Amino acid sequence: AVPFVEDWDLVQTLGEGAYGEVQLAVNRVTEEAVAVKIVNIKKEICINKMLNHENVVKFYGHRREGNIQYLFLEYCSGGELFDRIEPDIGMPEPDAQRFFHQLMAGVVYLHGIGITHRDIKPENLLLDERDNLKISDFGLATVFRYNNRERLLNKMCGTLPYVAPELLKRREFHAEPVDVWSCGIVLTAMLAGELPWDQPSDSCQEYSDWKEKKTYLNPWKKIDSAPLALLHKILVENPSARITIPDIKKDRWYNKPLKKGAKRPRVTS
Ligand SMILES: O=C(CN1CCN(c2ccnc(Nc3ncc(-c4cccnc4)s3)c2)CC1)N1CCOCC1
Repeated sequence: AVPFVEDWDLVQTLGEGAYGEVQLAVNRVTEEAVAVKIVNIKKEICINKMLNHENVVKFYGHRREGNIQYLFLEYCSGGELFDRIEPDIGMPEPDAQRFFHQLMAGVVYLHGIGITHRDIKPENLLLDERDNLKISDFGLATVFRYNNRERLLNKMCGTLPYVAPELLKRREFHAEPVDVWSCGIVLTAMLAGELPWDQPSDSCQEYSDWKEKKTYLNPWKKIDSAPLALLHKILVENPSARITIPDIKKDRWYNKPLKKGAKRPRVTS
């Protein structure tokens, strides 16, 4: 229709991953911003075409140019959740709760359509212009439910400090408690500004201390009793005993009023 509307200028590097790079693209005509992932890949596109939710990075389409694959994705101007976490501090509890609510909304959605992300961490949770959280990077994602039949997972996927202990100890495991666990590690990072362990193994002193309930130690001593009680339900070694998302939604801290709405303009007299 309108000339030049299909032209995008690649203006800045957003990250240089394993596959390739992510560029910020700006439309020559409209100045609309999109993230272009320049490159597992066939599955990532297939999974992305299934996604439509306010807390999931939108997929606009893809184009193949010989050996190069281009994925046009929602640009999140707020960057990574990772950058909002102050090292050894975390962030204000109300901000962490709001991001946690948004993360649960995204995960409920994905699980509802039978998709597991398998690599939830603050580097993959992006923020838009209004600080709304969006789950990104479906490179490691997979279908765990098809035709209402659950498929047990067996592939070692994810990032060690975020990974659930059953991935390291069992041949097969249910997909959903694995994503719930990584969400608990994200919550810990938001509230304490540190990861509790290198990996959830009995060989990890920090992991053993957590199972022994030594909450007078870091990162736990920095976390208020209400969010810490939720973490005691999420970070449970037995995935069958671990809290499910419907129950996280019933948690006392999850439902605690803490955060005021966005700073809206106001005047007096
Ligand atoms: O402007 C900023 C923050 N910046 C830091 C860089 N920002 C970044 C960095 C990386 N990525 C993004 N945005 C993205 N949107 C979609 C992305 C994406 C990537 C892979 C897959 N699917 C989607 S990445 C945004 C944009 C915001 N600063 C002020 C405070 O000091 C640090 C710099």
